[PDB]
Amino acid sequence: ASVLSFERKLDPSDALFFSGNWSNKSDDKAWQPIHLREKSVRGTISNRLKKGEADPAKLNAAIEKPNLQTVDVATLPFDSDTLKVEFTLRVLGGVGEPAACNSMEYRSKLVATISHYIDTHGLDILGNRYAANLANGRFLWRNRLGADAISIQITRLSGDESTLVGVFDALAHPLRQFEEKSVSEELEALAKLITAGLAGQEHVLLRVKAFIRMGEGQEVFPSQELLLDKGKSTKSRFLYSVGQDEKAIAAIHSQKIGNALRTIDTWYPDAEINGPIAVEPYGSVTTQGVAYRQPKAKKDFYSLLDAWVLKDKEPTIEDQHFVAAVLVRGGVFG
Amino acid sequence: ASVLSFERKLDPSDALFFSGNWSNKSDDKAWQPIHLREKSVRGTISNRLKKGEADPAKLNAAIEKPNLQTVDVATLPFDSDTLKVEFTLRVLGGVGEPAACNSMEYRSKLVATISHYIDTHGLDILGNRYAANLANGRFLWRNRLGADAISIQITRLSGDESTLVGVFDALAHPLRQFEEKSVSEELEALAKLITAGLAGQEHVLLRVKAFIRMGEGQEVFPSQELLLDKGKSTKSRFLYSVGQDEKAIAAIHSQKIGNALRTIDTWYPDAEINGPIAVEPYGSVTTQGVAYRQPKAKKDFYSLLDAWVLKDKEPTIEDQHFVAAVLVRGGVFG
Amino acid sequence: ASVLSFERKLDPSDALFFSGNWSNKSDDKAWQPIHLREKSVRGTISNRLKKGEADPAKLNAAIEKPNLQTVDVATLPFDSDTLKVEFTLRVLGGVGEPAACNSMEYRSKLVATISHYIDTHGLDILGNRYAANLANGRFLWRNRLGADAISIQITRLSGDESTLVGVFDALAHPLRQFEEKSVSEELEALAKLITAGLAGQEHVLLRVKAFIRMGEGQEVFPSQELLLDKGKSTKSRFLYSVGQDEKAIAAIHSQKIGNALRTIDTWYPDAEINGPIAVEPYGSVTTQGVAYRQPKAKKDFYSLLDAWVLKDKEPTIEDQHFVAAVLVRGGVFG
Repeated sequence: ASVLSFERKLDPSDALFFSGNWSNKSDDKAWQPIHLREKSVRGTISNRLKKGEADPAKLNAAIEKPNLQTVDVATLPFDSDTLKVEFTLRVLGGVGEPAACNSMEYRSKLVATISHYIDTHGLDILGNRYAANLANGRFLWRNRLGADAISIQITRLSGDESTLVGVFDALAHPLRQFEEKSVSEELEALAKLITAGLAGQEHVLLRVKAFIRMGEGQEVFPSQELLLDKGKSTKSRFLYSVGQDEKAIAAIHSQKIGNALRTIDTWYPDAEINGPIAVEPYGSVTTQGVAYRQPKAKKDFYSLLDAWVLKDKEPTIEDQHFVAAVLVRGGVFG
Repeated sequence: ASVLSFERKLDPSDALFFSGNWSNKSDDKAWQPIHLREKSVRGTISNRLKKGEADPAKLNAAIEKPNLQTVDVATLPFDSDTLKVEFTLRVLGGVGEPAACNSMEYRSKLVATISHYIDTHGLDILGNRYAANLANGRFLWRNRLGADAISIQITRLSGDESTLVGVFDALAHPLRQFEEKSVSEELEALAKLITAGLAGQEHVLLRVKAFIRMGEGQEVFPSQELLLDKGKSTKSRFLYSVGQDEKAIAAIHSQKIGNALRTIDTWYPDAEINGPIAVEPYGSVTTQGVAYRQPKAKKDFYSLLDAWVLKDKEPTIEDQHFVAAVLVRGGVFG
Repeated sequence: ASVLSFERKLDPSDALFFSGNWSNKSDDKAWQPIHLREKSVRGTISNRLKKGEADPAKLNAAIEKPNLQTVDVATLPFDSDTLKVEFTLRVLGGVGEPAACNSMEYRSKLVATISHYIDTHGLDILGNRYAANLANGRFLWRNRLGADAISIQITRLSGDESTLVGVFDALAHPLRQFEEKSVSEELEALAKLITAGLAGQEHVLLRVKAFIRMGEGQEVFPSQELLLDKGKSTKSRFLYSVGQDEKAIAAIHSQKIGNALRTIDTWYPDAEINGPIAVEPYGSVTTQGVAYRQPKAKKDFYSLLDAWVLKDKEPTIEDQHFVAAVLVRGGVFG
């Protein structure tokens, strides 16, 4: 075939953690950054035991060996009760244009297939569900669980201009389904902004500001970084941070914020049982270790695209939406 | 096989130390924070000796040697007799939902059995005993011993509002049994609140303010940090603290506070002599280097949970209380 | 084998220096803190020389190089003739309850062994001998030598109220033996008070106020703080102080006060030849670099404790008092 490779058109930045009180969301200088700290942890024997271990003497022996570790932790201060998560989002047009492609015959029918898809059903639901996942706060991941209150401030930036698009209560919007009426005037302005940017009509740059009321001293949940037994350190858990040594700030990986944004695919076989999942070529969910959209039940990105392009096996309108959502997510495809 | 994880449902913050005088409990300004200090210690040869040597000559050579060390110390001022320990606690619903699950047929039967548990024997005992361990001050660890008077103020935090749940005399509540029929209305209000949170009905954020009258200038006991012989410092003992650099405040580790709340398990084989212990999959007790709840006796959390779910072997109702209590603790199980 | 550790049950605070005149001991606001000062000191070649160094020109040269140092110094004011030393003492029960132990068999007979010892010959003598070391002012250490007078006011505090246990005359009490049979009623009061606290009967909080008349402007003696070329200080002597920065108060280390309280061991082999010593597991004494109770002879703590507990070889009554005495000193016996 061809060795294509599309570029992501959703470009979120890392989301950095900031701490303050709830009554001062509008006051931008009222939010100090959250830095990582280290603390000692006395481990516990909690994993399933091996076949050998069984015997009470060696379980017991295991419990007396110290098992102590050091972990990263990020928390709100004793006097500040509200996490603040800020990141910018860039939506780019050109979703139908490959950035690389090795078969001249394959490129031609692809762009046509997408172009007329764009032409027919304007990719509004793509923008609508992206938009929705800003308003859910789904990109907060573990920080939304247990929140007293979550208010999300979205603005558009152009030059030196900021424009309030919307202030969404993340807990007033569903995570398991997408609202299809009566939405909101403010939500809808933001789905049309993202769709315009997806399409090419506008230059779109958003500034998200999520505010979670967690309670003084409460632990916040940045991303994890994985580099175990790196020599003398031998620290148990490492969190993610941005900005060099003392200044560095706790953050969620940009791609984790992205993974949340594209969790849209309600269009796969078991979609009513498992709710929405994140658009991936093979509808893979890493936690559950299973692939919705298996290749044998031809509903993966790949089988569908050849059908829809190489053979003109037109697919259903939702699966058509899905393969657009992969091209929006993008990635080397071969 | 099934591989799966559960996230904590009881979420206490670090517990920070403050100082002041017992009269001014209600005045929140009257409490200045406790910072760590360093002090020299001329050490003693106090450990058990090896083969080389119990010879008189080399023992005495060893005592001649200076053996000076530096240690962190936290203590009350010369003019302040009471230690304040403050922390907030969040209680999350969703006990039965695993955070990650490998096999979704195992999830189905797991969420099935736990949901049945919640409906039948409502998790009232769990919130009964978590509540108790707040009301008795078990979370004060070594700071409870010898206290003149411990008064524990607990309050519900709901957006901007703060409502007082109860003021508890921690020396009036047992640490070896959990109280019966006539609990107290204040304790009972609190135990309901924790189970509503455990059960998803309410958003519960509590603020524990614990006052221990100890006497002016008396040493207090934060957590320890285990970094012994790291660097040229040659420091004998590190203590735990939270907050930037010099204004950092001495603290108990959040997970030490949660070990206290989870000391509810009176359901293991020898419990009537040993007393309650903190919930742990293999019923482990680190200070005694022994694992109650051995796998030989199939009383460990895995024997229990496997049986209950894969083979529909109902365990004794106390043992059911235990694995539900493990599930709120959380861990990585598989 | 056992990996026990006992928490200390004698808990004195740091002792802080104040200064005033001898008439006003009863006026608490008539005493003002002693802050440390720096002064310059031109050194002197006073140590023993080393082969090479003994040549005349070499030592002659050694004399002429400045040798200039800075030292901390604490003194009474020009108008204030009396040093006042205040600390608070907590006495805890639970002597025979280890805070940690590894082998379940060892805890078993240990608690029985110690329990019975308490049951039989009650630890009155331990209380008597601590008691006396408050009354002889041993804890004043170098501030005791060459004093016009020494008045030690002891009170017990409970709640908001203080009861005068006694006013002792530390120079009318011996250091080198403990007084024979006939002892003051007030000393008797205090020895019963410490034993009740060691036993568990009462909550014991004492406030010791020692007054030493030494003459206007005289140098007082706090503990020493020992750091070796920490920074570019080149300050040869540092003393201990407690408090913020420049209103920190000269002090004796708490554990120095404690070591003086447990100066009770008249029970080693050479006890008539050397008098009392502070209770250490191997009867060590830092100044003399000697280990009384060497382990060759089976009179150290640990040889004794295994014999008395493991093999039921009960030891001499006086050495049983010692073994109990280490247990209230406490500390990791690894």
